[PDB]
Amino acid sequence: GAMLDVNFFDELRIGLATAEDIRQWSYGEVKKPETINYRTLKPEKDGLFCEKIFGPTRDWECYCGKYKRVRFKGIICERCGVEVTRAKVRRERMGHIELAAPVTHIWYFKGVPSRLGYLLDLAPKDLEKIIYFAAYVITSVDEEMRHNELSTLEAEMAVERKAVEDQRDGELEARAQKLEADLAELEAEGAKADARRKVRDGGEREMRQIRDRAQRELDRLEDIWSTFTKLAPKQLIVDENLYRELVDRYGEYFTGAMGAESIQKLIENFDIDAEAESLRDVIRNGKGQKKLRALKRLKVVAAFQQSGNSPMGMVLDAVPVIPPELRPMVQLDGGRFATSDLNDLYRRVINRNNRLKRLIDLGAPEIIVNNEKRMLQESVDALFDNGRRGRPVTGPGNRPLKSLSDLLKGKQGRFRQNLLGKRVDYSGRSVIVVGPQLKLHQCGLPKLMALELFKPFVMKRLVDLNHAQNIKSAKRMVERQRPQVWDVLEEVIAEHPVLLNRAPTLHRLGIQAFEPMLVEGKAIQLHPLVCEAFNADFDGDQMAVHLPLSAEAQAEARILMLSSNNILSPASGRPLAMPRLDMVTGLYYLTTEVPGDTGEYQPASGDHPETGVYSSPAEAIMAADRGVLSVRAKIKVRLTQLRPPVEIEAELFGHSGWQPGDAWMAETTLGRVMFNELLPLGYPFVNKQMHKKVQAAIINDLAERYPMIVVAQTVDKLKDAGFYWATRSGVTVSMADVLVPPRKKEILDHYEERADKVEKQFQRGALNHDERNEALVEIWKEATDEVGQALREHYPDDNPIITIVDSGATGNFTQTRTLAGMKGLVTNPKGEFIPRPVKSSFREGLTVLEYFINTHGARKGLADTALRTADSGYLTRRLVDVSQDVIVREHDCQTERGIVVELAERAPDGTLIRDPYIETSAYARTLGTDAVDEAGNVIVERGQDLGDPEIDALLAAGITQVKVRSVLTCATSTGVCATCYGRSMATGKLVDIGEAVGIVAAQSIGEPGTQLTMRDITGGLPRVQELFEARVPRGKAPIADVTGRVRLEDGERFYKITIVPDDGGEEVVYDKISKRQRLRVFKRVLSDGDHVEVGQQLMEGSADPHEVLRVQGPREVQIHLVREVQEVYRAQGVSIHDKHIEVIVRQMLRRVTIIDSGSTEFLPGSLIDRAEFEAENRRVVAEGGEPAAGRPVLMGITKASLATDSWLSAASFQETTRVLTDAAINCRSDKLNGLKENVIIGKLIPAGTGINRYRNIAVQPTEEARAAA
DNA sequence: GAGGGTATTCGCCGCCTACCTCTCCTAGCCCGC
DNA sequence: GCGGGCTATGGCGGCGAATACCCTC
RNA sequence: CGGAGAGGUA
Ligand SMILES: [Mg+2]
Ligand SMILES: [Zn+2]
Ligand SMILES: [Zn+2]
Repeated sequence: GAMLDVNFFDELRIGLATAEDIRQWSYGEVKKPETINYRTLKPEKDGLFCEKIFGPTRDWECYCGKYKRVRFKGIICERCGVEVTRAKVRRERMGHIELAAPVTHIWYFKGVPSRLGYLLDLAPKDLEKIIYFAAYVITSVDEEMRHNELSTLEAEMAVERKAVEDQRDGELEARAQKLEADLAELEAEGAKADARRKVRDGGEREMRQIRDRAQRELDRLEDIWSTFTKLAPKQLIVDENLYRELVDRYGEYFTGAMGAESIQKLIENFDIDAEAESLRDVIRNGKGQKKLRALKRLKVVAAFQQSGNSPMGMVLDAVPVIPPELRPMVQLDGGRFATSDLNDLYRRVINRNNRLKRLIDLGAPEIIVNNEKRMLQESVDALFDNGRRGRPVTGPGNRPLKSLSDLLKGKQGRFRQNLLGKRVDYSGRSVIVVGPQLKLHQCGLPKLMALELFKPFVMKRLVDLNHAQNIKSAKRMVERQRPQVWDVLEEVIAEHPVLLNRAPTLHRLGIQAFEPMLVEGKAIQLHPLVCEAFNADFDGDQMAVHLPLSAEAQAEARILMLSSNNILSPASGRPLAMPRLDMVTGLYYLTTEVPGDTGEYQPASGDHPETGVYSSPAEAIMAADRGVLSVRAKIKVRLTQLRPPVEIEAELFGHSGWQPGDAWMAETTLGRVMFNELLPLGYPFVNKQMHKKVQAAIINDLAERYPMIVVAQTVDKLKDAGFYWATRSGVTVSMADVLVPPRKKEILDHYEERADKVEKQFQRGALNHDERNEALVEIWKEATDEVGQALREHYPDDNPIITIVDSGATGNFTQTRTLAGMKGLVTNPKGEFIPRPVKSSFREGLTVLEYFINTHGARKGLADTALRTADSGYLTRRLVDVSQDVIVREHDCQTERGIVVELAERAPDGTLIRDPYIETSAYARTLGTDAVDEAGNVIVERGQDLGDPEIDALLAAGITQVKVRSVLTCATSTGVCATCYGRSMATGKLVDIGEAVGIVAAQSIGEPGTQLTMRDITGGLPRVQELFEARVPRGKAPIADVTGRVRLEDGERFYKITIVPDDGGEEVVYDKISKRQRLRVFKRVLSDGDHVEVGQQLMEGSADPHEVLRVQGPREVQIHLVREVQEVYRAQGVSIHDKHIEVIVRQMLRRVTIIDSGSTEFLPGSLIDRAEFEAENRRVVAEGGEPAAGRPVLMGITKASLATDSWLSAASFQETTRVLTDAAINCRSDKLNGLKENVIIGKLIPAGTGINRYRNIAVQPTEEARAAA
């Protein structure tokens, strides 16, 4: 269509190649197994590197040397025949090898299921035999002629049997004569009875051999007759001698072959329409396993029938050769060439082909020719796919060779190593250190990495400033680092953003744009507030740097990816540039009020006026800096620049506001005034100790009420204040600080008494081993709890350890107990607790045995961590693949469908208790209906963001359930609409019209995978994997299918649960329920003669998703899946808004399984898209309707991803060979429309700034401004 | 012995990302100089 | 006689398809 | 700079 390519691509088609196509591609033939000569270091002729086939090896030159200049352009050499052109042509031209005998393609023969077996209706073993010269196949038979001659041939063979039996009977008459002769021979004298019986033994044993000769020789003819008369095509006869007898006796009436040519002949004499009709008949009728087999047979046959693609492409007559420059051969140090894997396989094929050609041409016995044809078949099979059948062809050192198939498959294959990832210029890498003087939009770049990243700009500016007359001098001056290159560089790098990236890039914020400022050293200086977003630390971490060049890239960096614009987590909406650790400690210390502090406010004592009332924060600062006042002391100041609180302002100023400049009296500490002076001017006074939660709330309110620049400035000021006041807080560690509980020994002795009593009871046989272990474990768990409580009580409130823990800076009190009080129980390598337990804290010093038994759990955790980091990436990749085509396309579909959120179910006694999990179920949603309470007016109008004010008003009105718009019910044909999706968590406003929400959902779900521990019912990452894969859970618990009472029965290893419906139509029953599983408690535990709902889960465990869909429909399975995934993630304290899971689930319920084909062409049991199914049914019903029938189906993410309409997106995900071989048979065309496909073909992705409405915007100066010029 | 219904076993597919340093790629034997 | 080139029984889970064992006609 | 193996950092 477009030869090389050149853009304006419209479709990419794939299909089988016939011998004609393969011979048209080739520019020549390879018929000599010679690669390159050593003396002249030139390719040979008619080899794998010939310059007369693949192209010249030197630009505008000939192997002849006749023409070696551009003037001789386009002329084919008259001496050597090599065309004169550029050397790059060797990357394009291909050659072919003309096989002496037909060869089958291994993909369509060995790949399970065998696509030749279904096509020809032959078992895989029959193909294995016929193709590898071990059996004979009847390619043809003559029926009418042989039927006519059957009557005569019957009599002919009857006469021939007459000859056999009559010769036998005459020879037996001779045997009888010899028998009488022997009788007389031993009767002429006195012989022995054993002698007579011996002559009879010999003679009559050879007469029994006469009878057995009749038997065997005539059964030979009977077998010949039976085989010949009933023989039909596609019959395999072993014992070549039998076939030789058949052909010799009946040369005509049939034709038998052996090898790939036999299969080629069979395919040639094979009509497709008749077979398709026969299979359709067997499908419409018959039933049974025959119908199931006919379904697959018809799949393949209709695939080969619908298109103009003959099935004769499976048998090869020519073999294409890849261009040489894509399979080059290099030389090790010294000049010794090491062969590539492809070259060796090509050489083997060529050798075998030539030797077989010689053997056939010179004439030879059939055995030798057949053996050589088999050895050529094997070599050609190994070329395409080495190791599929038989032992892999191994090279030096016993390692299998890399075939042509290996180039396309695996993590090191073409796709996932070269098309989905690249090596890019204008990038570097170095270690990262903390720069506390930077700003959120700034980074520090060494003054030796910038000089290399920004080289061309520096050269341009040097030439412009007349520092270098030309480009070469500027280049060399840059390479020599003259003192002025730095002066020009500082100007060059100004206002040019830089992209920094840390691996692994779990989520979106792993790449952010900053502004470069040159620093001293060789490390990168990273602002402390982006570490959580990058998940970076300063113990040896490294990062990469990228530089966008073009104007669009710079605009994207400056607006989309700038760090100061990305403060909130896209997954949940919580801030990520919040202070942490040292900043939290400093602010927490600053905004504290310690009673009885220096300079504290004192009421009037009756002799002197009040002490501690100041007339301005300036005077308070003066007093503090004079040592008379403490920053953490309660004072009464007179504030005129801080806006008063809500209550104080309401009761003091009222009116409209405080109108900056007014004065009011505050009773607070100096530190809190200092802190509130950091917040925006209009923010009401905050008078509280700044726990991490309080700071988080302040930052979130700022984000949701103010512009983002205000938030950035506020966080920077808080950073400065915290880093200043952490140094003065006085937090250090010494063994004097690590206090020990005062009465640890008493508690340990008290519980050791109980342990001893349990041990003595065990000794007296009162309990077994497990009971003793359980009792000891409970005793020691209680002991550890008491020790921890005592330790918590003992510590003062200003201890550095307790201050750091309770400040929210980092850590938890379990570590404090381990350090000071006691470590307690430790786990065996199995996972069970050691009943000892460990009894010394790390302050005292564990003994040798305690340390050794601690090492077990110490190592098991690291091993599990490695396993989990391995497990999570696969799930993330699968999620990204399944839902990569979900993009916001419309502003509003104006539908009315919606879902209902629990939204604070009412209390029994009467009260509105808020549902704990409401932030991830109601916020950032738009109402699909109006909210009316107690016949009142609408509280919230349809189409409202439903934020904090809205939810608070709804709760105040007294309504528990509301209907909201969701992606599960969007009515857009392709993609979701903005209103159904709702608010964008990162931006805080309605999502844009080019938002790729599928990838955001995938990264949000997969990023907190390592945190989610991998801990017989699955309860972690395996549980998530089986939920998203829609597999049978494990502890599958039956679910009712019709409401009714149950006659519960009790038995060992089985429980009979019968569904007695209220209607009484029929009773379902399950008797295989093992006694190990419990009975679920619904409404009291499940009991005999108890009515149950339709979807109630009788037993305990996990329900299978495929049955709830059958019983309760799609909505119920959707809510079930969302609830299960949310439960799994909440168990580990991770918050993910339900819209991401809703996107993922929506991508899993998108098809319908077909039942009745009707006038429609859908085959029974196939998975068909719902939109296409409905469209086809509606089209058909117009004209004498015979609509097809379908049912909802649930698919896993892997199947849903491999059932794509693009054969290029599925081949880059998994199972490249199977996808390619099926697509080639179905002759699928790829309409390139998607993120992955456009990335692969190097075209703008259809999302974000690549949509038509954005990429095709027009700009011009205004008329007024144009005139003002 | 073929049919239809169960079990049973074997083969294939999958198993995170980025970066740094260091050592080695046949053996036999037959022909040629 | 030595060098160079040519040839010749420590993964594991899921899943499906190719095939053991038993009642029926 | 193509392959195989060994060790290591986040
Ligand atoms: Mg680190
Ligand atoms: Zn020439
Ligand atoms: Zn919609």
